[PDB]
Amino acid sequence: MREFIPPASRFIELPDGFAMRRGGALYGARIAYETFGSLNAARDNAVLVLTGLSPDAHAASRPDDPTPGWWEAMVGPGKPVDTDLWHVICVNSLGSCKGSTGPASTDPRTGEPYRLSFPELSIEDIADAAAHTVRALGISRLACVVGASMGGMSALALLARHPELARTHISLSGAVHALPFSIAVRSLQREAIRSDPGWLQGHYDEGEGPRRGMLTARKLGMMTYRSAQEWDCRFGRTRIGERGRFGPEFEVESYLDFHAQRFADRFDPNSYLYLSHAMDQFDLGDGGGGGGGAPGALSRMRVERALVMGARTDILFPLSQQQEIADGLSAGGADVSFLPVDTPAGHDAFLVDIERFGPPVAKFLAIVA
Amino acid sequence: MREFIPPASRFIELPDGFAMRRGGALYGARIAYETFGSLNAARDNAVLVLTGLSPDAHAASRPDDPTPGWWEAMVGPGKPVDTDLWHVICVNSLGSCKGSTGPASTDPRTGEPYRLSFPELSIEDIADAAAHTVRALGISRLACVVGASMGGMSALALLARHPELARTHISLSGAVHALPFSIAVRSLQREAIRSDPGWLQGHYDEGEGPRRGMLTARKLGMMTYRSAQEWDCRFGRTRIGERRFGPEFEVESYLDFHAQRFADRFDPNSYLYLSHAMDQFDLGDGGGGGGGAPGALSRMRVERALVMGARTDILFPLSQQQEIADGLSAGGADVSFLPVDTPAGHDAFLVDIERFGPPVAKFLAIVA
Repeated sequence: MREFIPPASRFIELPDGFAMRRGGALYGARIAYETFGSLNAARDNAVLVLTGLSPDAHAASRPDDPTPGWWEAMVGPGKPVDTDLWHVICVNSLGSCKGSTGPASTDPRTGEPYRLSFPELSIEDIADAAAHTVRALGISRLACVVGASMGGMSALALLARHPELARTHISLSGAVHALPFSIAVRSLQREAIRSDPGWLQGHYDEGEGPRRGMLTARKLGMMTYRSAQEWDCRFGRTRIGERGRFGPEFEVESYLDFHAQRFADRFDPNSYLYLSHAMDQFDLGDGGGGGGGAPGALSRMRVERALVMGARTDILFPLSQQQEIADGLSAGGADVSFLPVDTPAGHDAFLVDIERFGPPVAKFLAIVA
Repeated sequence: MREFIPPASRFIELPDGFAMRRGGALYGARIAYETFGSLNAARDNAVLVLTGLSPDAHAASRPDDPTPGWWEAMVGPGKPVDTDLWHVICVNSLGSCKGSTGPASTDPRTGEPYRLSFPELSIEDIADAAAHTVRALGISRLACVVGASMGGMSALALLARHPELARTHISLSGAVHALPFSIAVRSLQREAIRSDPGWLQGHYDEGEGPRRGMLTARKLGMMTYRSAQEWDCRFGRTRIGERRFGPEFEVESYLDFHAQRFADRFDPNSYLYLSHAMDQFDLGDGGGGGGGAPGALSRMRVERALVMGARTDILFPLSQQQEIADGLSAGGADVSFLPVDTPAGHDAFLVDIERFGPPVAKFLAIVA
């Protein structure tokens, strides 16, 4: 397939040519999205959610697609992001493979998948495509734009490029740009894929493809998404309970391989490369003629209030990067609540430790309501 | 070349039939070693150094091989491990590829490299081979046994299986067994090598072989040998200075540069064996297994010990060095535990001598 689209996906066509930041334009492209909760009469309770690199737009379950969403505990009736109050809109990032146009999508000019002919992807493109989607839904101003991980970058790009589109912002484990360690990690992940003979320079198509490289990319990711101490605490030196040369012997290995399979079977290799690359290239304050770098860009944003959170154990987007976002937004007049979370779940905390990330989000939205 | 042997290496032959912990034995095998400083007439100033996974026995430069050693700043005249006071003996771990018998060595039975026919390697084997080496050199009791990283495990195994052989012990960033995170990392490193089409199930020929995989294995290692925060502050987002989806950042060019240097001088199969041994070792299994690891430590007979670790070490976390210190102390050893405030993580004992050197010099000054 190379494209894995949720059954209740809806789409917004990106009209005519959609110009990409680093050159070229997409034609016949679209953004896959899903909504949760009722949009009110004034259309002023819309909340946009920009995702991390790997999820689809199915953030939460719904009667028409009861399968749990990737953020099931965060979004829903009576939950931190209460769908009884908000009209949540989640979009599949442009460049992905869960419905929105990406490398695995068909190029109308050739009738074949774009593969590596897909225009270089930028975080700004993901932001612009999401902005168009929200406007196409008849919403001129979001009550809030939520961004987590890669989505934190996408959200900042949206706030900088479409200042009148969001009243408030919730930034979870985001950054204005990637630091060396995370660049090194993503570099190795992309390497695991490009080093797999099955990649065939991106022309693996219906073939098996670089599946082994994908499993590995996912393993390396998982290992850096949560604190080393937490791993030692969850598995210890326990051997595999399931009971030929140099094969797995520890439960931690079994665990990683297990979840790695789910990713390798549900993600397009080329799409991963493009998204991974976009994350490394993003730099909030590098252009526009405004000055002040990232802090300057944040100060110029027009959000009224913002909630910024990060995990103390996050080694991909360290806490200091979340503090930087909070400081920059506040420097520009926004009423900012910053909250460092004492969790061992690192970068995955906003996904797996909603028991800690959830209450502060609810508290902030209660004020926005 | 299959093996990368320092020019002034010396060798001690292991007895034919040398038993390996997990089965099998070695015939015509040997341990490569080097010495620094003179042994006194009484033969009571010998210091054994068991290394981490990657180095050879050339810990310091010498007249017959002036090339700088892997521990140049730590071993030498007037240095932390003063060669003016000690006869330092550094051995290449069994299973390695720097002189001591390992996967890259010639199997006398076939006249060809062992490759994956080499018996599965255990940390205890490395300790036993080292013990034989010291005794073969006419030394009945070491003034001290120094173990760093993987060598920390080797040293503990030696202290447990040959208690009459060492008076004191310096343990640097070691552990009684590997924790989940380190196991996962090494598992990925071994995977990068085995996933490389040039591996050929260990039957790669001279020239390159699974070079790309070895590069990746080393890069992942470097990334975890030092603080993530230290990485961020060291390179920033600087692009590569020299003019699809290839490298673009300096941190990447840095990693590749040093990764290749490693790949050029290490045998893939040897790497697999040593890496696997690190995951399999558990000090608690020895000595009847009474009291697990803590019990084994208390049963050791060392009189004094210095145990150091880096606060930022994510492979062998500080808590593991604390465990070693407590176990030895509970057994009656006069222990000095020193957590080092350094960002260099696991590589600290190698690159932050300013913080690791003084303590070692002080401890040995007392042992003298």
